[PDB]
Amino acid sequence: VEEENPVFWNQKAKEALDVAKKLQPIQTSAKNLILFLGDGMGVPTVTATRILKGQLGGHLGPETPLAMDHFPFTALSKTYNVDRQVPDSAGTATAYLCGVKANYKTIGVSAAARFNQCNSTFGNEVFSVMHRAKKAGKSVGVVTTTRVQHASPAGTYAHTVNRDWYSDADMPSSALQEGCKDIATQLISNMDIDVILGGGRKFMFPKGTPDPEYPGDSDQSGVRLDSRNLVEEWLAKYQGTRYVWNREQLMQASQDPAVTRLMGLFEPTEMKYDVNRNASADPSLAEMTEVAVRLLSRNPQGFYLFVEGGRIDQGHTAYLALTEAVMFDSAIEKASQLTNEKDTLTLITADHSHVTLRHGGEDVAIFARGPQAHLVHGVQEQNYIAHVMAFAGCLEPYTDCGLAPPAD
Amino acid sequence: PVEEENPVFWNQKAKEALDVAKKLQPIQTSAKNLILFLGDGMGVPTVTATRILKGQLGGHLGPETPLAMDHFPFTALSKTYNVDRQVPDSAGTATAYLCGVKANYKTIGVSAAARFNQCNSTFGNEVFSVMHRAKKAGKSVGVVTTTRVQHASPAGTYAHTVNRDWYSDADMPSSALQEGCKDIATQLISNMDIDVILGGGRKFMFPKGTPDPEYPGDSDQSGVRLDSRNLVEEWLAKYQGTRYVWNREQLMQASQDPAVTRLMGLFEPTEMKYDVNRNASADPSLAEMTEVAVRLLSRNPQGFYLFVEGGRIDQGHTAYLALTEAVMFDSAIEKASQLTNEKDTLTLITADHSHVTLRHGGEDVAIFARGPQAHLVHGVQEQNYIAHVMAFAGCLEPYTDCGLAPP
Ligand SMILES: [Mg+2]
Ligand SMILES: [Mg+2]
Ligand SMILES: [Mg+2]
Ligand SMILES: [Mg+2]
Repeated sequence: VEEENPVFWNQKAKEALDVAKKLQPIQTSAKNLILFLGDGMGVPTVTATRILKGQLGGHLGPETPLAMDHFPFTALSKTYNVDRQVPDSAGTATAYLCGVKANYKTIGVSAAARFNQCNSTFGNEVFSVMHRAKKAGKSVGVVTTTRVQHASPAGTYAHTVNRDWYSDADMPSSALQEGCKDIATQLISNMDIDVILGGGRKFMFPKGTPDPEYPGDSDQSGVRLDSRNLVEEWLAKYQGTRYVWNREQLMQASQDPAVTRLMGLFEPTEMKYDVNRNASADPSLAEMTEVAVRLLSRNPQGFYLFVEGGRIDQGHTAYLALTEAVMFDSAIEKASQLTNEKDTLTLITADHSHVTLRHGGEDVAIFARGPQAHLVHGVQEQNYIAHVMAFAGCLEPYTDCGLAPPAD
Repeated sequence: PVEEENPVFWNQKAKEALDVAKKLQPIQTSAKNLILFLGDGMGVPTVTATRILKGQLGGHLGPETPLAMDHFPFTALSKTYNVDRQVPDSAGTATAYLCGVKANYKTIGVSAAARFNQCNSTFGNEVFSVMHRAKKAGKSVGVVTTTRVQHASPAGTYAHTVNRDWYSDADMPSSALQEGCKDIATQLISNMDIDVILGGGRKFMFPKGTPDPEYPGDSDQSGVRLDSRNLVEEWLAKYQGTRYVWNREQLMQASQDPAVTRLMGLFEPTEMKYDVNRNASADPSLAEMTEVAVRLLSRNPQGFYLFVEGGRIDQGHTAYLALTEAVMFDSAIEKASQLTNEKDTLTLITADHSHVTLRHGGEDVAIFARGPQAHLVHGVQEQNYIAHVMAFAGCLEPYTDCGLAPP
């Protein structure tokens, strides 16, 4: 009935005009960089999530704002790969994580490399913003609901001509002989990663190693054929490392002063849909985000954090897809509470689009808040995301940013 | 493309985009001129497919080639829902982006207190468009469309009706006529002074049986009015300096005539032909109509308000008709960019609602903006925000006390 009065709509517009007038750009560099990636979360998925979140909280739906709807800056992102108008998660990851567009099914390599051709990797590797943040002395983290070896998180640390090479068991012998390394091996050896949280236990352990939560199921066991225990090798890199596999272990590790580096692998492969998770054994995406922020924020140089709501497209009955998107929105709100807008650049995007009474390759929305977030505007190529983040953090190739540091 | 295999190519392209974003400064004055370009059903997927087609037409691969709209500095997402429907129609949305209030499905220029097809619910529930308030402030006003001028989107600038289908008196029940309700065609000539009216819809303006000037042998194309009114002759008699045109040759001559100060061009009995099927000598393109409207409207020292609709984009959606209409719509935006200065002109590009390989409904749409106060177009907004940004930038009611410096 309030909606039948023109005064209600005029007041709602006057409120929106007041937020726009108060909006000022933050002209400093960013100390912290956060990228939230919604897998297959294009414009239609964002709309359906807003409706569902609204309805869950006792509202009609479309009028209720999500945590992302409060981000001041918006842009459209062109997602095409160099060789395909309709892209995949691997090719897009190279663009938003490394700053160069690439070929379909390849990770952290330029479009000079060729899918499934192992020799084409060498001399064609491209380095992520996360890699450059580590080089500048920042702490780095990767948080995902998929396996940590999946295309999107793998974009922060790996270089591969084939996204399906999760472990040595997935690779042809010709590729191994040519010097190619599986994604699980690259996770522990390419660079120092301070925080790794998600799924993918089975790719880290020798063939037959029983899973700690599913010891009676052979399908959940270790798969490696090189007798390597990648978790034990990552733990031995430095003092202060900790490996966790359940929520109870995760919670204690987050408050432990001796823990400076953390690896949490919560399932043999993908983490369960939030709707089906065991609340005592399995941490939510919001819980993993809070733990990563608490651990990464101790570094006075700052941090780079990648957060993926990775099962949104995988679920897309729609109910699974939308409840993952709602949990993804609550992980954004959680990070907004633990960080200050004056020193933290937060970006929200999708890698690619998903393919009544009150078919792929489409552009996706980019949302931004914090220092240099006003550079996120108009219609941009997807690789622009990595460059705005490098520029705001004064990371290579933008050490010459010319930006004033933030306060504190 | 071999250049695309080099990381240097992508790094240089992003360094260039960074320089443009850093140089981008807000224009802090009011706007003298206001232009709204509306793409019928031109959501995010349609914009992407149009970019590919326009690119390919000009000899490129497609997705890398910018559209005229891709050069707009400011972007926002628009929530399109009607008060009573999550999936909206063109009538309800028009009230939001043209009047600034969200309304009910199938109604035009009335608040959600009015009820569909209930004539008595109109009175006291009328809402006034930004176009109407621009005219009240002394600006010149224009409506350019590829649909009939009585269609839901253009009708949103001048009409108040509880039923979008009341194009002429022949469409209305006798009970609604007796209650004081007026058809859309009648409201076009009587509600307000409109300086420029270009599009289709000849048949709704003439008495029953009046042969169409272009299709005199087709009874389906003849006048339909039952009140014996010739609405074109009435509109022409309102002021001195008026001109009525029905083909391209007459439009071009009217455009070059200094004695023409007001213009009505009705190019088809109903909707204008798809640009791809038009007779280049008899039918003007959307870009041609836009140039004529801008040239005529820009003479007023107080400024102007112009509404431009690429109205057949969703109607065509084989896809080829839809996409070629969207390409012509992009060229009308480029044409207006050449004839106006961004220092005194606020231009907005949007859609009313969304449309329902080798190199549903109710979804949010993109809003693109350039000019004074265009930086207020940001984030995720309700669709009615478009009308308020435009009223604020132009210092029109209810923002006469805008507090903005003149351009
Ligand atoms: Mg993913
Ligand atoms: Mg578990
Ligand atoms: Mg329309
Ligand atoms: Mg004609």
